[PDB]
Amino acid sequence: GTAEALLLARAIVSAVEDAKKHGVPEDLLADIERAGLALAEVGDREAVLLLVRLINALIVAAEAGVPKEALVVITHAGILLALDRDEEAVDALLELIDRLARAAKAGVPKEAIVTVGVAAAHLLQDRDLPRALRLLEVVDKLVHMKALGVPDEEIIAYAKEETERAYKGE
Amino acid sequence: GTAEALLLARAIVSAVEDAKKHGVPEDLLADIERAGLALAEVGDREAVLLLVRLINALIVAAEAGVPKEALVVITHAGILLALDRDEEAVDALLELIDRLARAAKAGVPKEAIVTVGVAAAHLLQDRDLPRALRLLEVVDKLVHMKALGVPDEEIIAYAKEETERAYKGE
Amino acid sequence: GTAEALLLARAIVSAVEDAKKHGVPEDLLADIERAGLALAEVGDREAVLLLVRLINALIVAAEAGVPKEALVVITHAGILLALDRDEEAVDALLELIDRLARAAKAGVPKEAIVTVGVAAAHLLQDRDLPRALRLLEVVDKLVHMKALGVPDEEIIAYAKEETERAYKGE
Amino acid sequence: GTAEALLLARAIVSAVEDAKKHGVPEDLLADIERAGLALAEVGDREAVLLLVRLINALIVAAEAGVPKEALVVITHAGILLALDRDEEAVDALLELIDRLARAAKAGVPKEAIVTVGVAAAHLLQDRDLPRALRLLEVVDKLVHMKALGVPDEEIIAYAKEETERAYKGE
Amino acid sequence: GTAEALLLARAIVSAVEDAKKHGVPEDLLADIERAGLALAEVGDREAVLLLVRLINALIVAAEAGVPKEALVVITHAGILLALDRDEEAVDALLELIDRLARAAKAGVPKEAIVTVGVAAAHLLQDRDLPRALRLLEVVDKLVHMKALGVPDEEIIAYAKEETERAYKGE
Amino acid sequence: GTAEALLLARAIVSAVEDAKKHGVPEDLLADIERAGLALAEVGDREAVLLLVRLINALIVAAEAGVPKEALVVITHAGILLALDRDEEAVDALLELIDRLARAAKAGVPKEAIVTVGVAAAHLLQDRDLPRALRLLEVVDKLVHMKALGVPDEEIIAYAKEETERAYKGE
Amino acid sequence: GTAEALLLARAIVSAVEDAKKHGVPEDLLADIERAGLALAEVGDREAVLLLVRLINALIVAAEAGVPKEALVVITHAGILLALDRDEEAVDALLELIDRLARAAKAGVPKEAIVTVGVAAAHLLQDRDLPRALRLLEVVDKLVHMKALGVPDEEIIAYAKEETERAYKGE
Amino acid sequence: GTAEALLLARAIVSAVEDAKKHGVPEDLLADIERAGLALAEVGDREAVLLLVRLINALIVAAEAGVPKEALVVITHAGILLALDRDEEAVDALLELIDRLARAAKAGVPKEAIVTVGVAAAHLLQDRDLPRALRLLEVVDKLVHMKALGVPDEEIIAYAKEETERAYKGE
Amino acid sequence: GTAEALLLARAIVSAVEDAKKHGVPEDLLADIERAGLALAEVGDREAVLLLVRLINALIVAAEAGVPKEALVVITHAGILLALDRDEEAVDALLELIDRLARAAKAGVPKEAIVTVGVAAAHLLQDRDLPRALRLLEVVDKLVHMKALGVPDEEIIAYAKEETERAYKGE
Amino acid sequence: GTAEALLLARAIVSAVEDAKKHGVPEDLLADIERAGLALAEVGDREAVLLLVRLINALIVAAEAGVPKEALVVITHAGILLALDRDEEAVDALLELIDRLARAAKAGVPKEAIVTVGVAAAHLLQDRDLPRALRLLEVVDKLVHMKALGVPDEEIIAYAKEETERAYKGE
Amino acid sequence: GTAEALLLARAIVSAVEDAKKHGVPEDLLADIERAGLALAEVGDREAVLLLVRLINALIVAAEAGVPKEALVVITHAGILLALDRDEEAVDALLELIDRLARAAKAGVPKEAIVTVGVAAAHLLQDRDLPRALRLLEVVDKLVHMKALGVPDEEIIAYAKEETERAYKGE
Ligand SMILES: [Zn+2]
Ligand SMILES: [Zn+2]
Ligand SMILES: [Zn+2]
Ligand SMILES: [Zn+2]
Ligand SMILES: [Zn+2]
Ligand SMILES: [Zn+2]
Ligand SMILES: [Zn+2]
Ligand SMILES: [Zn+2]
Ligand SMILES: [Zn+2]
Ligand SMILES: [Zn+2]
Ligand SMILES: [Zn+2]
Ligand SMILES: [Zn+2]
Ligand SMILES: [Zn+2]
Ligand SMILES: [Zn+2]
Ligand SMILES: [Zn+2]
Ligand SMILES: [Zn+2]
Ligand SMILES: [Zn+2]
Ligand SMILES: [Zn+2]
Repeated sequence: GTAEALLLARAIVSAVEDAKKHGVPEDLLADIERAGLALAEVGDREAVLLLVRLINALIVAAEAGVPKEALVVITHAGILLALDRDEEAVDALLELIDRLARAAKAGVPKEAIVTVGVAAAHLLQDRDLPRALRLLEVVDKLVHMKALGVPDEEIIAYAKEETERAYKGE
Repeated sequence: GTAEALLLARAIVSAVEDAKKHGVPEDLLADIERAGLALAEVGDREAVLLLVRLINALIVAAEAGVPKEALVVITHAGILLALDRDEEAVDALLELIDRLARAAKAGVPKEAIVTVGVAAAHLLQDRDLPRALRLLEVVDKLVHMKALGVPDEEIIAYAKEETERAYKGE
Repeated sequence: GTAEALLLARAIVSAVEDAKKHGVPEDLLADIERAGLALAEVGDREAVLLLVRLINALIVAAEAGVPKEALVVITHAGILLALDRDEEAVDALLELIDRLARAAKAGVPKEAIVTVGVAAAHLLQDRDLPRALRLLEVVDKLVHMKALGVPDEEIIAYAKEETERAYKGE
Repeated sequence: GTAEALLLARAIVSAVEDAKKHGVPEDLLADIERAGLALAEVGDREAVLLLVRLINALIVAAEAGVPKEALVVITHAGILLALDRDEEAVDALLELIDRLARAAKAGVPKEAIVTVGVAAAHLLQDRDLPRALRLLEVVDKLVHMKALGVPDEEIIAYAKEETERAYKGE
Repeated sequence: GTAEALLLARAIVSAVEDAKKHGVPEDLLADIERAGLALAEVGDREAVLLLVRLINALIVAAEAGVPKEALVVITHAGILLALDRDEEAVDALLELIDRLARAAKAGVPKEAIVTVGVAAAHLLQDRDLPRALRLLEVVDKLVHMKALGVPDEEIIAYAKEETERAYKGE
Repeated sequence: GTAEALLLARAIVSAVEDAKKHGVPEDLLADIERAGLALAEVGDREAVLLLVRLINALIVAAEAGVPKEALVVITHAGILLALDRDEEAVDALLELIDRLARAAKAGVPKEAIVTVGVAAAHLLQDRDLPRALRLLEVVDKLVHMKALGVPDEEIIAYAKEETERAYKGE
Repeated sequence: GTAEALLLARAIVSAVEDAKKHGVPEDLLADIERAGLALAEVGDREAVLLLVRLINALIVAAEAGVPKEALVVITHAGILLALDRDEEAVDALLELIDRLARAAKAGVPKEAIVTVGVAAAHLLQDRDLPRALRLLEVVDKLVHMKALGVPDEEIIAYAKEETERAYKGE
Repeated sequence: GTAEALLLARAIVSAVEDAKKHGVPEDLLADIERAGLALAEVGDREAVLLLVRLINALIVAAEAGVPKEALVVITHAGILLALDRDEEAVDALLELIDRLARAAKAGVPKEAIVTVGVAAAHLLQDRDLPRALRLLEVVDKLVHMKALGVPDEEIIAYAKEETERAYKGE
Repeated sequence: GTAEALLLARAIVSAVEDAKKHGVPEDLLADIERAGLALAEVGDREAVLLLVRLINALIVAAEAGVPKEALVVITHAGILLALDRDEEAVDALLELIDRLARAAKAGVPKEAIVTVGVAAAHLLQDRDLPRALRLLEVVDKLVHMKALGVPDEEIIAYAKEETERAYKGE
Repeated sequence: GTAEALLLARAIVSAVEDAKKHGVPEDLLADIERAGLALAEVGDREAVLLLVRLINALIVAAEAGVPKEALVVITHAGILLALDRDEEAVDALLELIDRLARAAKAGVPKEAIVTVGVAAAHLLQDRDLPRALRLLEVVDKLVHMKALGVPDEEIIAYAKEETERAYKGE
Repeated sequence: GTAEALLLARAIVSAVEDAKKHGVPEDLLADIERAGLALAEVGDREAVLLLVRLINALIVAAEAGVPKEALVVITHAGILLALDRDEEAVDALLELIDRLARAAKAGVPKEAIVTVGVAAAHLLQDRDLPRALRLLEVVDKLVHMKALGVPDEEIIAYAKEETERAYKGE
């Protein structure tokens, strides 16, 4: 069904153009668009619409102000998870993006956000769900600390310790 | 199988005669007929049926009232794409022809139709699908703008801007 | 595989002989047999079985009493569609044959049947599926008006109006 | 792949030899074997396994005692349906063979079995599924009438009437 | 190898004698036999096979009742096409002979058959395939018109109009 | 390469000697051997292989008990068809030989076999495939009728009627 | 994709070598290996993995001590069913192998196991599922009788009567 | 769809490079990469993603410190089960890897881990789920004994007896 | 291209020398070498590689211990089948050689191997594939009977009866 | 079919003229045109359309501003891969051209683009897909680093290190 | 077409010059170049491109450090297999080359590599795929044994035993 392939390609291109209008970085969009058109040529519906979900999540994150390194790691992990047709891991990634957007809007320092976001996106890309959930809890704790008035240095230190604990396996 | 070659040649000739009875311009039919007979000589079925599809799309476009320049560019691109046995590119071309036919029937100015149709047909001929899809979105936008009551000058200006945006690469 | 080509040729010949025993007109069978033997020479299976399906549908239509003009147009269209290996268009044509057979058995006037059947078969030959579907709706409506007791003159008038609307593009 | 063709040929030959050991008449087996070897030469798997299914159904029918006329008609229809790779029609044919075998075992008179079986096999050969299903219902009714104690003359009359009704189209 | 030349000569002579027994006119067979023996002296296998095909087609045409003027023109065109080893044009010629035989058996008036047959044979002789295919379509239309009950005079007039259209180039 | 010519000649001579040891009549083998050596002198591989296939089919037919007149007609037709390198017509002839061998083994009367076989072989020699396929169906029907217990006189009458229908063109 | 074919071939060869190390008879593995390599040459995944399933089942049966006659019949039936891509019939065969292995380990007499296993494997080869299921119930019943202390002679007699009942059709 | 094949190949290569960065032994990665590229050439999505799952599980096991012998056996079993597209067996394999990783991190002696892991991976490779589940229970029992303070010698002995019981079939 | 002829000649000579080093009898190699060089002179690729396949199969058979008489018959049949470029019959012959090698290695008596092998090679030589496949089944049955412990006299008797049945045509 | 050869030649010439109008360097077009005409002479469709794809990719790359050395290496590799009829390798090459075009548009230093592009094109020419995919990942990483604000010297150093690792084999 | 012959000759020469620059020994390149030019004279595309694949595999093996004796045997076998146009056997040979390259890079002793590689290449030359696949399993086992720390003497002994088993046929 080539008409369905054309419909999926048009969906991907329209989502990419809307995201570009919203202010999403163009390199991430180029990666997602290449993967999406490749998947639309073979009529893979679920993967293409998971990519569209990732694009909308990136729109949210880019509006919030999430740093670019975390966005690059998240985009790569999301492309691989959309290739999986893994809806659960994709939902976990979208929840991570939402938490990082809240953290960035709340004024959490950029270094802590980059640390925890990169670690959690890598853990999600490696199909390691419990550790990713622990890092999600760490992000929520950081947001609450920022709202409580804890200084930035202590927040960065706490993020570093919790991330190194997640990496070490303790 | 020379009988199969004769069958394909008769299919091409019947399609061209029907298109002539419908009012399709004769030079485009001459191009398609020469290419189709050459392909039928070697028993190339898929290319021949792609050419028959292009003939039927030309019937639709000529009935609508699409300008001749766009039809010439479309015919050349369609012959080249039927040579490649490119079903997806041919389907995109047929979708473009349908959109241009709707735009012509709706009263969109001839200058805008020529601009967007020629640009999109050239992009499809160069195997550039994302930019062609963006131009298809431009055609849809022109049709809706005409239905909304936007004056012809603004429609021409918008078509020129978007077409130059796609051509330049922005 | 010449044995497979012989098998397909025998399938075509058996179908044609059974159709002749059933009362299908011989000229339509001659066209189908020539096309089918040409396609069997090159071992084109799908096209040959599509032609066999057309033969069986013609058996049904001839038993019902569908007029010869519509049958000729349908046979030519079906041969051309079997050449394309277009299963969807062939199925739409067979559904059209069935609706025309029901209309003939129900006593719908011959003029209305010829008008709508010729128009729909031509549209199916030209790859115009939405308009063909609208004309199929017209056939069903005519059958219902005949069952309701509407006089023949009104049925002919309604068929003429709807067919002219389909041709004109309204 | 000539090894696959050899495997398919061996499957057909083994099935034919087993059916011959079971008591299936040899002319039907010769027809099926010729068709099967022709299809195995071109590596047509699905058709070959449909022919093997038909051979097993003929084993069942020959063990039950189905008359030879219905078996000849069924074998020809089944070969042609296996050529189409029509799994639905082949399943309807096998279901018909099963009903005829049950009718023969139940003592339904030979004339009724021949009448209904020949009519239903011809209808299945012509891709007329609803009428074939009505005739299958007729076979079931005949079996129940035989089990109820209705004399053979009334069973024959009922079978003749229902078969004439199906053929006439009423 | 002169043994192969003798084999080819015996093939030609056997075909000519069989055609004589079937009722093919003797002057046409004289032309074909002279051409065939000349081509057999130099061991031209393909040309001699094409000539034997032409002889068999003449058997069919003379059995049907095709007029003699068309037969003379067809024979000359067939000899000159066999000289070229033109399998496609020879196949087109044989298809024309078959269509004219169907027309002659169907009762189409002799004048229409002569007009269209002479025109199509001359066009095939001049290597004009598209116009010859248009004239083949005209022959098919004549046969269907005769089957529909159209009077002889109208058939003659329509054949004249279509043939003059083809000759004039319209 | 005359070494290849010697190889082909030795192939022909070995096939002829094996067929002679199998009981094939000698005049047919003389005809085939002369044609085969003439074709091997000029290094015609495909024609020689077709002749070897004809020899092997004659082995089968002579073992079954096919009458001699049919064998003579079949041998002449096969030599002429092998000269044309006609794989499809040669395959049809081998299928006819197989069906006649089955009929002869099944006890079909000699007159019926001679009638249908001579007619079908002549039709295959004249490149008339549809009527030849109809006569193959007739042979199959004769075998089934003999298996069903139909008397010899009725079988002869039916074969006469169907063959005269084939000759007459009905 | 010849790399996939090499992967499938290596899968078959590895399974065969493992089974040989486990003590499966070598002739059965020879049949399975020939079939598997033939199917891997054409990249038939499902058939190859069904053959691997059969190999593992044979490993289980050989470890249990199932007699060789039943194993040969089962291997031939399984090769033919893996050719079918018949997952349901293969599952029934594997469950039969499991029941026969349990019966062999439980001390059921060899004669009864051979009788019921050969009968059920033949019924599964003939695509007769209800009778095969009845024989599977017979195997389970025999295992329970052996565990209950019934003497071997009574077990053999009961198996003989139940198998004869299944074969006869009662 | 060669773009999808390129996407799958890039996914496999990215997973292999990440695993190499994590410390997985290179020979196992070479095996998995070769199999994955072979399966991506034919566009087998599910198998490729099962291989990626195996790679991530190997990352976990290598980080924990599972001995190399069990890892080699597990890699071979995982490649073969991914060729199966057997999601359930792959899930059982991954659960086995997780249990062995926990055992290694808990200080269970290397010999016991090697014994039970090799046995369970072989049983999974032979599609024997219940025995593999029993061996999984054995691994959990060993972890609990190590946490309870049982010395190494009795842990090794218990693993040996339980594995011997699983292999023997008791 | 005589360089290609030289390449083919060197391929034949290398294969023959390797076969001589493996222990294949020299006279069979002389026949194959003469045929191969003659076919290489005329640049016949497919026939030469078919002969190389035959040489390798002879290596396998001579290693196993197949009797010499069957080897002579097989070599002559293979040369004449390679002349025909018959890949299916050559594959059947190679499958027969493999089965005979298995029978010879398993200890099947020499008389049985000679009887069945000579009969099947002669049947393959005469283009009789169904009977050859039945004889292949006979060879497999002999191997299984030898593995089951049946005495040599019974194996010889069974082979004699089945081969006599194959010759007689039953 | 010389008409098909002319059609392919006109396709190549039209593509080359369009590429000149777009600004592609003339020497690369001269190489591609010579290769394409040589392939069109022998009627090699797939190779010619692969060359047309390479021309279009060159249009994209030349518009972006890709350095000429990488373009020369890519053109030579693409010509040899179109000779291969290797759709997968050609698609990998086109993906590499797209990534290099994105890198050139993003401002990545010319030295890094030349280094990585030349290495990856050479690896693709030598049929080393995994290392080419690693280098594609390197190109993506360079683009992201340029978008992040990393200085040009660091980008050049990183590209040199990664390319040296790929070439060395680490 | 001699232009295509020139294109193929240039492809062979370019591949040989690149391989020479990579460090492949010159005598193997001389053999491949002579064979490739001879095949290019006759326009044999598939064989020439199989030879180019063999050259690239030789590049990989020579870079790894595979001994020269194995390389000579592999080159001769590959030239012969490319003459056959045997894509499956060529792919098995290339995968063997890759496994030997991995073994050489991993430090496996030269004696083991030479033994197993020469045996497997000879088996692939003789079209013995199952035994070649067994030896490929042996190569993988050697690589894993080297990675596990087994001393060189035991690796050599195990390789010798497995190769002797394969040669003997056990
Ligand atoms: Zn938006
Ligand atoms: Zn029209
Ligand atoms: Zn819209
Ligand atoms: Zn009918
Ligand atoms: Zn309705
Ligand atoms: Zn049975
Ligand atoms: Zn005649
Ligand atoms: Zn007509
Ligand atoms: Zn013989
Ligand atoms: Zn029959
Ligand atoms: Zn095992
Ligand atoms: Zn990782
Ligand atoms: Zn050897
Ligand atoms: Zn067996
Ligand atoms: Zn352009
Ligand atoms: Zn990226
Ligand atoms: Zn290189
Ligand atoms: Zn391994």
